[PDB]
Amino acid sequence: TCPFYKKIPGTGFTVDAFQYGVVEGCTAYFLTHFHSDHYAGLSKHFTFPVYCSEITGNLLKNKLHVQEQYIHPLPLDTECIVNGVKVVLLDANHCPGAVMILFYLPNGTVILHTGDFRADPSMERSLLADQKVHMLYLDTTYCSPEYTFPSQQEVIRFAINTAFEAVTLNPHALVVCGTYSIGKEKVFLAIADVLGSKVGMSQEKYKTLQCLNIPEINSLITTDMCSSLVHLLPMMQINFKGLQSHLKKCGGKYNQILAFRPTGWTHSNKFTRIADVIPQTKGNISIYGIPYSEHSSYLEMKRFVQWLKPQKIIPTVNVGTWKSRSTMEKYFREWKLEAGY
Ligand code: NI
Repeated sequence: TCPFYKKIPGTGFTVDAFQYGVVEGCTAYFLTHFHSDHYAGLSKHFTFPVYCSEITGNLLKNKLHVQEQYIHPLPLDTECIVNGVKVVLLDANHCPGAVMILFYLPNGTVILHTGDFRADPSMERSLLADQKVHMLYLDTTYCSPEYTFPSQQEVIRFAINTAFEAVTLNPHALVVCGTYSIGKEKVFLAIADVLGSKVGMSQEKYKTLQCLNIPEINSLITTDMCSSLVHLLPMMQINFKGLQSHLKKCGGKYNQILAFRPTGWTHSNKFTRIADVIPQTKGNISIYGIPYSEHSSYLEMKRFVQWLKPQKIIPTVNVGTWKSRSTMEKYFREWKLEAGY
């Protein structure tokens, strides 16, 4: 059964609630983004209205074969009416197509559901600036002060500089980047741009990327692995055994691998600066873990909430343990006392 924090009171709506069967009272199912923990349950046999972004609806139709008549894509930054209720979709700064949803309830209550997001000051100048928000359904993934990480721009600077140096020293080095979901495309696109290469990948991953409205994409990606010196592999293959095996398949074209695993946070964040990150090495294989996050750090999350000043916060992540819930509630109260709302 569907948990309360996936239900929008005073509507017939749910958010990211496709794994519970037919939800009683639900007239419209919203999907914030195409990540499996959130779409779990959708397929060609789904026959209720799904509301989402254009990019998300391309993925639903092409990857999961949801029939077109049930996909309701909405433009961003535009007031729309769904089953009698005004809604707006806003960019979540998460993966491609990911949205936050503003609901304007018939009784005057305003609710923001962030989906998954990486808070940014640029959100302080969207349509959120224009009215009060009463209830916030918040992505609390990294809601603890230990979770610090660098800007996405610092991380990509590190990656491009690392790759360009390695391949200029050894033109027979191959670069490999791990992936298992959409998101974090900048990692492999920025490294291929500095090297003058396309990114090579499986037909299944190429298909996924072609749903994303990324500009000039036919110019940056390919299924012809032989023509590319940046390859994408599944995340599970980014280890010494998997990479040794891949290097064998390349037929003596290459004699070294430099590989990147874009994780979110790891405890090497609490001690070490990005500039100071070093790889794990075995023979002619090196593996870099880089802290490229598509979720808010603690400080970014606190700044957003202290700006928005909601009356009530409902966490949507880390809600399964009493210790996690009590921790999060204590920071919410600190934030409110410090800012004065
Ligand atoms: Ni996500």
